[PDB]
Amino acid sequence: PIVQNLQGQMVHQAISPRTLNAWVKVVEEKAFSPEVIPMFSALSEGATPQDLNTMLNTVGGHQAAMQMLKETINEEAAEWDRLHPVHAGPIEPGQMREPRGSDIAGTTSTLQEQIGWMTHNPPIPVGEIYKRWIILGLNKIVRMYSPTSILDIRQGPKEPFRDYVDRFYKTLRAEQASQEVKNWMTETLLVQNANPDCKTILKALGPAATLEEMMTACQGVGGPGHKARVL
Amino acid sequence: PIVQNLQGQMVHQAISPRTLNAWVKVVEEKAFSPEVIPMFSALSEGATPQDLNTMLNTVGGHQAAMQMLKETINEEAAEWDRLHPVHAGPIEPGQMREPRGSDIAGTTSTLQEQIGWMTHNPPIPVGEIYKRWIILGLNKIVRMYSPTSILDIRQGPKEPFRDYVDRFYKTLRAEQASQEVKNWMTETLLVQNANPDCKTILKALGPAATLEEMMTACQGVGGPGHKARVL
Amino acid sequence: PIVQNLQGQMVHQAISPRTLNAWVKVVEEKAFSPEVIPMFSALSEGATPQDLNTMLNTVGGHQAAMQMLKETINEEAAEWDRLHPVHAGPIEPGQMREPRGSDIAGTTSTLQEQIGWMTHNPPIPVGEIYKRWIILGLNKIVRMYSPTSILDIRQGPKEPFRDYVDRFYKTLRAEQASQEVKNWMTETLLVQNANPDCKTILKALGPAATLEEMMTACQGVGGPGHKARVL
Amino acid sequence: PIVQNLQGQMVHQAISPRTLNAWVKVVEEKAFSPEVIPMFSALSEGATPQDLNTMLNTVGGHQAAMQMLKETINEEAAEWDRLHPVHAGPIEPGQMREPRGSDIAGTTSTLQEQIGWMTHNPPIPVGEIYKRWIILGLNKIVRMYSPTSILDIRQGPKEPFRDYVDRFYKTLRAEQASQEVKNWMTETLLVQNANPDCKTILKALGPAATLEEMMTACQGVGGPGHKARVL
Amino acid sequence: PIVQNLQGQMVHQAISPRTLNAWVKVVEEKAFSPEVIPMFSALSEGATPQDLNTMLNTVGGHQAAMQMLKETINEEAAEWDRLHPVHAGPIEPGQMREPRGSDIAGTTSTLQEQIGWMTHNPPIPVGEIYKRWIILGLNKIVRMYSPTSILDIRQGPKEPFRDYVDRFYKTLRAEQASQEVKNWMTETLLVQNANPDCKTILKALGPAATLEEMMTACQGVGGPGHKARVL
Repeated sequence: PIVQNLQGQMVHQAISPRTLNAWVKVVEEKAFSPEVIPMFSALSEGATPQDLNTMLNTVGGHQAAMQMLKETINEEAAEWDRLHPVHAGPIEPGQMREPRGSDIAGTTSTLQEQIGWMTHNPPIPVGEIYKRWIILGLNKIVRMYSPTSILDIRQGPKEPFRDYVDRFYKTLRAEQASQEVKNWMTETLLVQNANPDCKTILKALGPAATLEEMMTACQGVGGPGHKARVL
Repeated sequence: PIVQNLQGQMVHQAISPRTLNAWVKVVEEKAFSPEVIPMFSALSEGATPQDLNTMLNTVGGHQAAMQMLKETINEEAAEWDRLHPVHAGPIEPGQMREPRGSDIAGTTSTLQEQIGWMTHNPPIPVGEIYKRWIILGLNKIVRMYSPTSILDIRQGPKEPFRDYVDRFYKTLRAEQASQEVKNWMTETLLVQNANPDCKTILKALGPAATLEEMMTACQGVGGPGHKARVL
Repeated sequence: PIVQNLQGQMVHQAISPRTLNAWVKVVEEKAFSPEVIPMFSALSEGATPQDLNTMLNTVGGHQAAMQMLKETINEEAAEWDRLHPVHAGPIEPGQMREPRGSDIAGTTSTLQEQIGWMTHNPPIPVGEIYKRWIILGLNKIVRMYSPTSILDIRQGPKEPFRDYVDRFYKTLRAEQASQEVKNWMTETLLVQNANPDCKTILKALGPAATLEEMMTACQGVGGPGHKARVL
Repeated sequence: PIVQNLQGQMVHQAISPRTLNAWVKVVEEKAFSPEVIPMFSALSEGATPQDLNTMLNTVGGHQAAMQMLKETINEEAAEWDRLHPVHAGPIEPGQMREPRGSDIAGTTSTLQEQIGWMTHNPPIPVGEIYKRWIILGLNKIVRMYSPTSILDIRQGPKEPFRDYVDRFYKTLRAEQASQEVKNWMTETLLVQNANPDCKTILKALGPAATLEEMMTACQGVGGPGHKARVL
Repeated sequence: PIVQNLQGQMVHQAISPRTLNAWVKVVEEKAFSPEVIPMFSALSEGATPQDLNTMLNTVGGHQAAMQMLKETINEEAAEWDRLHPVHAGPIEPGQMREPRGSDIAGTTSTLQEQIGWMTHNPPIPVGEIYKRWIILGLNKIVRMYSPTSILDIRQGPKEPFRDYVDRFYKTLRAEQASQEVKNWMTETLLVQNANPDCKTILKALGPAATLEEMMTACQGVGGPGHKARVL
């Protein structure tokens, strides 16, 4: 990575053996899940592609999911060269040569070169871009690794509505639905697979049930006894 | 985060796992509550928009109240852009722009503009501006998940007033109410309702008693004496 | 009506048979209702008082209503003169004299006067100004036939709100009420006619609140709500 | 409307009464259907903010719905100006007329101002920016509730297999859906009376298989419905 | 449309509603046999993506068949952007950006871009390429909504040799197969599926008898001549 210490210029130095040991531990414990992913961003700060390959190469678990992540990388990069032209003139004074997708995976680029792009001013953000495409590569596994579908959701026989709204959102964390499909899921599919008596309170909102309306709903008399007031 | 420097002007440093684990720890003990608003604020020191979102993202549970934080973010970001008009034309050499709704919420947050707003003079804490909205939203989570009114304080038929007062004071943390308003509560309610051995202690204290004197009030009243032990 | 030339002098052209023919499809079908007027105003795009008199001449229908309309047009002319202090004022050599009401109506004036005023620098818009007296004359003859007005409208007992909001707006189209009176209706009779859940929010937020907040109300269930849990 | 595009200098004209009659005919029969947006888009080609305001002026049905489209216009013209620069002050680089939201709704602009903007080369797309908010006002009228959701569509045994599908695709004309929701319905509700031998065929085709491929399938298996033949 | 394309005269006219209606009538009655594609070609003379986009969306009915055609043209845009080389090194640009798959189908391209591909010298063929993607969509519809297959066309034991042919040809018009395959079906398969007395008559005619005589040949089936045939 790239680091600042007590120096005058940025220091290019390798990833820590401590940070790779912490990395494999979360992967042994947790596989790939949506909690893994901001764990991932925080240890890949100021990454070169060489630091990212080192994380990918240290993993010895999940061998089949990892080959699907490299097929996803090959695809985002392949989209990267089509969407942003790679024909150019000659390289002007002051400037460095320009990344294309195999440069962003670091397959064509070398280490001194990759570092040299990200210490340039404004930086050319070769690790940042490659990090984003591997979060997408994570997202594809994390989606398959989930223990249940979003479409099979329904409320526990005595589950509070609040805790089911919560659970439904938690299963919805890595889920790549559009804003209107996410709203139809919340206002239809969630409600429709609810308790009948909470469904009937919620019925009387009409069109456009909010999150603030959902939370405040179903607070009635009867049912379960209250928790004591001196705890 | 962005972190003060011995040998220069401010510098970036990556968000540690230890900081991650310590936020998620108080969530496991006591979740969204009055307690966890200064704990998240104690850990917010030097964080950017991205580190603060990284902090929210690493959390497994607690996700419908997080949906109401996202909802709350959505409310304030529209308000700040509605409040503050856009400048026409371009910003002068070595000056920085206004913080926009999308930048304080983190969607348009990039490091070099983060570092621009921290090397300006006065420096601009774009992370405190974001933090204020997140602890603004944690207040609303507390109100949404509240059982009933703050002025419902219960007591048992032989209690010596000490936990009863603490329970009042704990109950009132949801409010911002004056310390003189609380004392007045104590005169009008807590002293009034006291069990009669403790009530006899309280009555001879004087009606214009100070908060110090009320700490030594009912100390040793009733019970199987003292089961507490010196440490 | 007038046709713009970018290579030389303006062209003024008689009223077209297809303009008059489309006029006849409207006038003898929509007759004593407000539905003539916004289309008439559309046919009157870029019109001279002569063209408009020619569209009047093309109507053979409703002679005693058309005489009633002519009386309003005469009286509207008569009143343009009384809003004007100086009749036949001094004005520099080669421009167009200021128009009186009868000149605007087109019976003391020539076409070259009437195009003459329109094409002036600044424009004197006698075409639009006549049209405005005409459309006041059309609303009155709606209103002599059908005395239905914003103040008569009351909605049925099983009818919840949304049918009445249509009812108001369709009526308001040829309305004759004066500005203070129209405000009194929106603060008085709209609030009283409103059904209860909308009615409460109308008494709180006012009619200067958005129509949406009103239109989201009344889909709920009568009374103030079943009681929340016994704490 | 502004006419003469790609024929030198652009110049103004009047809105055609048979463009208006088709627009009125579109309101009478297809207001609640997404057919309105393309029709209005094309009918309003070349049309000024005033011609767009006349389009609204002309029409008489569904006023509560339509006034909520004016709330939509009021709200968007405010929302536009907090995204953009605004021409503010008497100063030299700020004093000039530039198109802020009220100009684009044509409330403070005259028609001549709007022609000037729109007859520029490249034009300044004032009637288009306003038209996008007319389209949102309509999209919100379309997006009003419709009896029959995609779950209120399932196979029955007395028709071709194809016509039940064809209805599912009518339902999803204004209703929003994911590919996973659509794939769930060929596991759930659109395969209810599907043949034993054919369910495997349909399932073997799976998520990847096209609509072509699903609606060709089953010529060997099952009764008359599967081969597209009447009961 | 933009018309007068061939001689570079490029004049813009917005679409009539009579041509959109003309289109839904073509979809509604002329799309299950290949008369839709020449009527469409003429109707799409000078059509821009905006124009063709407007026509696809205003069909309203015919949803499954539309969906199959959408999926067809969405497959063409994937293919288009897969097809092209990624060009690198020196390129001299010239006027007008590379239109991608989505640009071609109007979805990432504005009418003002569309006016660029049309105004270019030679005009760049984006509306032309999109119109024949739609004809790929309409070919699979002729196929899908076919009543019979060419092999199962057989002479009726009460049908004329001329009627048998007339139906065998028109089937053959709408069979998808390549031009030699259809030469083979004219030359061999036609003669194959004719009833024996007619096949026996055919031998007897040989090369000797001309094509007109065949139209009058094998009579006395269905009853006397050919017209009084039993139904």
